[PDB]
Amino acid sequence: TRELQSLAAAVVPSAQTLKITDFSFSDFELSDLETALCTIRMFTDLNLVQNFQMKHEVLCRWILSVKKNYRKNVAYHNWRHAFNTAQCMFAALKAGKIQNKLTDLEILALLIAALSHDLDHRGVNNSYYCHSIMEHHHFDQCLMILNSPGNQILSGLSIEEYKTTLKIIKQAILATDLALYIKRRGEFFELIRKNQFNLEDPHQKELFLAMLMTACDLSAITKPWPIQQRIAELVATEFFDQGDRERKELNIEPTDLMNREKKNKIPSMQVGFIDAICLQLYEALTHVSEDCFPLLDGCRKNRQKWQALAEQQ
Ligand SMILES: CCCc1nn(C)c2c(=O)[nH]c(-c3cc(S(=O)(=O)N4CCN(C)CC4)ccc3OCC)nc12
Ligand SMILES: [Mg+2]
Ligand SMILES: [Zn+2]
Repeated sequence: TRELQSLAAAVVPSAQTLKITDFSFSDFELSDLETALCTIRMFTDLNLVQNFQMKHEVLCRWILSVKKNYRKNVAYHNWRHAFNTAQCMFAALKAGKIQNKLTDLEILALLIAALSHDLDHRGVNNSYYCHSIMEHHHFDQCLMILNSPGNQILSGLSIEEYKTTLKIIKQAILATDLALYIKRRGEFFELIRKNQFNLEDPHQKELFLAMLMTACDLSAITKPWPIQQRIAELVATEFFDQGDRERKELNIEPTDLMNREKKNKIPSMQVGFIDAICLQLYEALTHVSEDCFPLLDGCRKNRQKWQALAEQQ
């Protein structure tokens, strides 16, 4: 296609130029093309392109097939969110110094997962066990693209590597199910507290990758105020949209979280979301690597902003 040709023939700026190394990065002013290029730089600077012999044109096609499988009519869960999640993973890996703590395969799997964790999301969200029905679909969507002719970016891996990578990609994507996050963080938080976290432990490694995925998945809550407020409104829109739709089809009354009115409650709930789900996670991550402080730091500053709004409301 023409789009593919443009992407595969364009020059890929340096990560520095793209500014994708900093946690404060923002996509809002970038074109789709620019996000695809950033994505290429991501796979490139993580040495995934050469270490795994990815064919440029195939990588390009795969990036487009993934972007393509996201629905733009969905307010928040679209390509951009997937892209920002991967941008954060890249940032955390580089600026957060998390890269030296993982293997190339773990890294390859995480990048792919971040980009694919919400594939074909329809805008139907949950609340807080649902058995990760949605994430299973996202994975199925990810595998499908990874196997489609011309998009096989994983060809080049041995059979054992492919098997390993696939297993990790699946756990990564399923880990983006908040219910599983809540189900597992307790143990993760205990270790960090008792000061006995050990990445050398296979189980503790998996646990970490899961916490990492959810951390990147929620990265918006850590971005600078202007960006956070903007994305927050996208989240709200999708929820309200779901509340209205859910009431249209089924005669169901939306919980305040999904009801369009009571929108003056977002500051209050954003503070609640941050307290109950984000802060502990980003703080704990800082104990793994102090270079991830910006994430924690950005989360706190947002809680102050939302708190001001709630009182002032
Ligand atoms: C599926 C989306 C998960 C998510 N990602 N991000 C970045 C956010 C976010 O910023 N806010 C919320 C969010 C969460 C709750 S909540 O369910 O968690 N809420 C707070 C805590 N408890 C006490 C109940 C209500 C209420 C409102 C929200 O956003 C309005 C824009 N979810 C996500
Ligand atoms: Mg999801
Ligand atoms: Zn997500």
